[PDB]
Amino acid sequence: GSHMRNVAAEQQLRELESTFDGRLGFVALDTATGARIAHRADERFPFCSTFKTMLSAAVLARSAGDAALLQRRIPYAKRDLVRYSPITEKHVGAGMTVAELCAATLQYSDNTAANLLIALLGGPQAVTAYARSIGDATFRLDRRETELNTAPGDERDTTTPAAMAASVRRLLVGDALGTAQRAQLNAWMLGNKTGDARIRAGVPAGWRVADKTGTGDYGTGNDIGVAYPPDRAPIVFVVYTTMRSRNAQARDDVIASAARIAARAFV
Repeated sequence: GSHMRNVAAEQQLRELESTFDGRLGFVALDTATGARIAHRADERFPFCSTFKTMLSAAVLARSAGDAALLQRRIPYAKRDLVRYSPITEKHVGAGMTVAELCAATLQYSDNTAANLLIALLGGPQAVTAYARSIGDATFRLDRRETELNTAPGDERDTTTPAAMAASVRRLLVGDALGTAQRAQLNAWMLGNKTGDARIRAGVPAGWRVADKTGTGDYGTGNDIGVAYPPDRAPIVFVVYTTMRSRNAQARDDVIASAARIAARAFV
């Protein structure tokens, strides 16, 4: 890639933002060189379900020091379910293992799974403390599902594109987790089912993508992750978007277009 391509990409992100009534927060990192393409990198955005990556990392970190944490089965009843639990609703009673809950929350964005894992760790303060432990002093999880998602300069349940990009890089590509835990987190996110129209839609079909989406009111549309091209270094993608109108729908097309801008600039 080149400096001039990265500068041009940043201009294209400004132009993309001008096409809708909202804000675009974006960071892409080419791990070959540390080159960054950024837009509103240090502004806060509501993270919505993208926090589930940090949550699952925190669980994996706990598992490194515990016997068989990932195999613990956590029982719950139908009356413990919160809104949007497509996987956990199928296993009420005996429940699901911690590993299965991580998979459910990452791949389907399952909210009961998230809340079960938040409780396991000791609450939202524990997830935030985990973030601090990996060098992220920007991320703040204040609430649980589904309150954190009702999304405005309310700094609760926000992070910045830059903070989240550094965290995603350290977790999925770097050494924030042990070698084996990194492989597991990647494996789960590479199987995400909710992101086909977002980062995945903006990069070549021949790239592997590990991603986690977030969606909320004010047309909040997010996607974070790493793309793995076949014969080059991984590229980190962090996309946050939110709109001025509370009624607005999220914009998959915008998210895909932002990822495409960086993909073309780095390839």
